[PDB]
Amino acid sequence: VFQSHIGVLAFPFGTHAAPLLTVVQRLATSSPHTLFSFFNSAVSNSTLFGVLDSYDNIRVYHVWDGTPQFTGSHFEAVGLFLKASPGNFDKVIDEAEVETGLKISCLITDAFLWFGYDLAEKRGVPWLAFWTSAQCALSAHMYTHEILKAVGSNTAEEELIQSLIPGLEMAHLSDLPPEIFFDKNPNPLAITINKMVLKLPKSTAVILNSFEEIDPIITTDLKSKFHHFLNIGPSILSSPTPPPPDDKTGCLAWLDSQTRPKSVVYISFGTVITPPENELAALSEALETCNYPFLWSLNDRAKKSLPTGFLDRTKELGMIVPWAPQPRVLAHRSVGVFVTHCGWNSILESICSGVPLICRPFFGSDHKLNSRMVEDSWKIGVRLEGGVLSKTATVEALGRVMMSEEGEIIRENVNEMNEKAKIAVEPKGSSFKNFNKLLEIINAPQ
Ligand SMILES: O=c1ccn([C@@H]2O[C@H](COP(=O)(O)OP(=O)(O)O[C@H]3O[C@H](CO)[C@@H](O)[C@H](O)[C@H]3O)[C@@H](O)[C@H]2O)c(=O)[nH]1
Repeated sequence: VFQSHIGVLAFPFGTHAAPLLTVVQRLATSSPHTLFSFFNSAVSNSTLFGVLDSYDNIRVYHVWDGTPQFTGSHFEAVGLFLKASPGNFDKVIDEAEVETGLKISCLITDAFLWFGYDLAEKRGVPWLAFWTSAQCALSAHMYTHEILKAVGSNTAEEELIQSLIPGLEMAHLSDLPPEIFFDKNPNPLAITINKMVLKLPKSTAVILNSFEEIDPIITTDLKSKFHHFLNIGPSILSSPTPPPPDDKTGCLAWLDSQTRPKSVVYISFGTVITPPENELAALSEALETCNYPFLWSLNDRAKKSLPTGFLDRTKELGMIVPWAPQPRVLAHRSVGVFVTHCGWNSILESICSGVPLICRPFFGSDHKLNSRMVEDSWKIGVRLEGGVLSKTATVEALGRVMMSEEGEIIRENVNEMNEKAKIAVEPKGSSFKNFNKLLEIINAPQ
């Protein structure tokens, strides 16, 4: 017998849908008189959907992704999806209400889906926005109007941000998400993100898979901008997953064979980016030179293009796989450092295991800002000389993290940040309390 019905609208691209589903599952676990309907593309849903994931109170729906009836590009697909919005979702929300017999009482959406505000307003329900990155990235976007008003789109560098954005004084204009400055015939995603900024102050709550204590001053600032600003993470600590009885990748058996704690260099650039094959070569040379053991998530093509005899010579030193069980890898006692593209989920996984970072961010999104925070605010890792994996830059970064006095300070900082994350999700912790507040908002008087 359900009393409340929460509609949840995902953004079906990048690493957006999974973190939102995780929050839905956490809320569903605690909300047995509340029904949750999750709306996403059929293609995304087929990647996301065992005993702990079969909820009596979660229904899954597909919405039209806007493609004709993929042959075109990821870029193309995102534009068609946004062109079909919000009518694609509106039609399916009706179906969920008819099938369940319960009108929606609340709408949670990815924060990118600005039109969640319009759908919630039309239905006379609260809109809750789930931001899929850290507070620092959200703050950068929220100051878009003030940034553009101060310096325009086309002295400002290292003066404006330190005067304007609480807690981002260490960031440069060139660290900020580039979509802030894309206002000439903006692409559909830039349009969507700038409409998000305009709507978010009319959210009933903004929800983050972060913890307040990673950036107290930014958190306090954003609490002043939003009705409710609710850091509820890290989800991976609040809500662990039982260890799978096996690991078909071989990674964990290989890490178990390592004889030195904190010795292994784990390398991943995410699900999409591959560095250019001359940068992969430079990294391969640094690994052979430094003789740290390594575990590298790299696609089989890129691997086949590494330098002649590198794979044969390093057979007994490193393991290269097309996919790693990354959270399980980072939790392994043998891992000493993570060479990352500075995606938020990767950084947060690293914090949650006390693994320091070597940062190689690529263009777009919040990766460059995250790299700045890692080196100059959080102080849980280092960036590279020239922002590339040159052999000299890579040997230098590995030395700074693995065998310097600066390295010992970085490891105390990442251990302290791990402790703050754990405290946040335990009873009386900031994230624990914020998640109870979120339950009060969604489940209403009861
Ligand atoms: O072999 C691998 C490689 C990656 N991962 C996982 O893949 C995810 C990668 O996510 P993330 O580190 O956040 O990278 P991006 O998806 O590039 O992240 C950017 O884009 C996301 C939306 O697409 C935003 O939510 C992020 O904040 C933003 O930083 C993580 O959970 C990793 O554990 C694996 O499990 N195995």
